Amino acid sequence: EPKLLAEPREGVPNVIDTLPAFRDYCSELASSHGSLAADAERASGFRYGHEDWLVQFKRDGAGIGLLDPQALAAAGADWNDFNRAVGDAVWILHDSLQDLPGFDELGMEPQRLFDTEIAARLLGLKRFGLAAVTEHFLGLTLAKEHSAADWSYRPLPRDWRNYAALDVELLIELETKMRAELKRQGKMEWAQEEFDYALKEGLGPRKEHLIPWMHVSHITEVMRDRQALAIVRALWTRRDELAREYDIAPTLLLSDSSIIEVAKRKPHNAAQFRSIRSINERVRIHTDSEQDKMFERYAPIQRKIKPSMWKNIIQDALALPPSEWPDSAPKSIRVWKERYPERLQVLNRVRKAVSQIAEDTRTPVEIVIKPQYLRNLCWTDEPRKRDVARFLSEQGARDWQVSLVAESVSRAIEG
Ligand code: NA
Ligand code: NA
Repeated sequence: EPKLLAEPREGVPNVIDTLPAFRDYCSELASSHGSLAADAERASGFRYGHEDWLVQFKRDGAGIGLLDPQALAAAGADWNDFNRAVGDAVWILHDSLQDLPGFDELGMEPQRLFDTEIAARLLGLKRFGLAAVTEHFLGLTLAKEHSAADWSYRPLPRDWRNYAALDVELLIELETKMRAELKRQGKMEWAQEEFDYALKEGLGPRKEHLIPWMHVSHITEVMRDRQALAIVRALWTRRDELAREYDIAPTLLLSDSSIIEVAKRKPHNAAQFRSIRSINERVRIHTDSEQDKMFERYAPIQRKIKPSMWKNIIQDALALPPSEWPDSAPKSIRVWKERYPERLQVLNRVRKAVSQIAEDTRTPVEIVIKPQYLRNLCWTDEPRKRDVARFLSEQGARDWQVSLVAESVSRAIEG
């Protein structure tokens, strides 16, 4: 019988956006005990990247702090005061890989971690979002209503502040119940190793894929044509510069459809450019929601970038010498099956061995060990010459994963 928690017990907090209010909250954090419940909000889909537009904390006695990073930077707040106030306290985060890069970028230094998402997965929780996890362990429902908000909106509305507060409101109580359960399932040291690793990986700049410009939707329709790819490259790059400069989501400045369209058509002049309508008109987000007015706020920034700016870029791309145009295991089992059936036979023996361990320990198979590490291991015509335990370790698997898995995997490979 879950109960809806509509507001925090202490009420909806005011935003901390002045230097005195920051120094006050830091003092209260210094005066408090136990773990630090943490979270962050970002204006994804609206602003450029993954800059935090809100930062949320709770500590027993200090209560909930909703901290405005941009206002506090302008007020000249020192985030090192925060670190000194908190010390080596445990940070509780749900999916810590999301918020640790942003915390690191503000200059915060979490020294210990409890990841409630990581813990839920190890425990075998099949739906592991915050709301599903707190209902499972605390019998309390959070109505997650303002998840896709533009967190750059000032002043922050009371409902949004309430959402942001509710996201740190139950994390210390979550940790307590989930530690007790991990210990009883005998997974507490597995948990700890996964926290250690997440803090190592997350606290630092976030992962960007190998070649960013290649991630334009429908790019495959243009991959045979290297001059089109030079156009896609050039357009993506300039769009990325201007999106960062003007602090706006890149696809609000120029759609992927427009990029692919002009890469196909290759307009050589101004009249040829004007015939392509999409690149001459402002991007319009239509979702038939209250969100439409929220995107429409960015129209004056969108209008600041003119069609002519893309026209110049297409010219540059088309003036490139042809010799300057651009061109571990496959994740797709189809590729394995079609091209390397003998390697796949070995992999399938490995996969069923890892699945068996998943069952016997009641841990999701992808959590037991990262599926890609097993694929990389079997991506060879000499699988019996693998030092399984060492290879898996060098891949980035944790000691507990190697100790649980490697011998049985070695046996499966041998047959
Ligand atoms: Na988050
Ligand atoms: Na959140």
